[PDB]
Amino acid sequence: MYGFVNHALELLVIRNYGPEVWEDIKKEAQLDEEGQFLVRIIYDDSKTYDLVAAASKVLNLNAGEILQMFGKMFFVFCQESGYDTILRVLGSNVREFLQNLDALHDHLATIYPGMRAPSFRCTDAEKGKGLILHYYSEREGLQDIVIGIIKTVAQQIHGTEIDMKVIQQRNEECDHTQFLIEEKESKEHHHHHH
Ligand SMILES: O=C(O)CCCCN(CCc1ccccc1OCc1ccc(CCc2ccccc2)cc1)Cc1ccc(C(=O)O)cc1
Repeated sequence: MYGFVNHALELLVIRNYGPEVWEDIKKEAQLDEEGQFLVRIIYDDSKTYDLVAAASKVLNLNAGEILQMFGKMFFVFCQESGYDTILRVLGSNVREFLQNLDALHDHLATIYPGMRAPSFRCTDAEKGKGLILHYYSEREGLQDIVIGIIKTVAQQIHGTEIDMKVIQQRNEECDHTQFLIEEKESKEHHHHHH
């Protein structure tokens, strides 16, 4: 886990709960000696999962909850910072966001060096209302992060209600985690009333 999102995780606890609560969890995650949280440090993914596991005790909010509220915070925080860059990159909307993921992979890497491995595909399961996001990554439980970001930019920006559910989990049986995105444009396009 690169220090950017790792520091954003720290940020989540400090802001929404409190700095006092943060240091309590920091004790439990056995990360009392590690408070750098810088982008080039690259914290072990294990330390991130164990961190949220500790937060699941103190906050009582389970990993899935923390990861989703992380995505929510991440979006609103960036826009709150007043960075107009979020309005330019990723088209500032769900559709562009999804397909521009690999775009920031290269574009933002030129500014912040560091190996970023993107392996993902988006093919609908013969329905349209079911984009199968083929997510190839070892952090299978980091799925809720995607959920918390994508749904937020969808209905809040584009006004389109979409839901992403994990239909396949990376394990020994399957090297890939698959998501299904059910987009409801019938909420907007099917308003033939006046
Ligand atoms: O496998 C995985 O995790 C994902 C594999 C696909 C690439 N993955 C997309 C995540 C993503 C998925 C869906 C939607 C939006 C997403 O982007 C959210 C996002 C993530 C990170 C930053 C800070 C960037 C930064 C990094 C350093 C300095 C400055 C800026 C910004 C925004 C990016 C990524 C790559 C490697 C690592 C790692 O290795 O930890 C972690 C994440």
